Amino acid sequence: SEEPPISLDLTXHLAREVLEMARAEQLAQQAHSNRKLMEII
Repeated sequence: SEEPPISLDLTXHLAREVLEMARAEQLAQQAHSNRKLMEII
């Protein structure tokens, strides 16, 4: 903690990558995995 939050601020934009993409891949894996498993039950 010395320099300004430049990397944090820019990460704000890129949150639509590491949080949107990550969250999507989780919802997608856990949509189709869950759907394939649940389709069996």
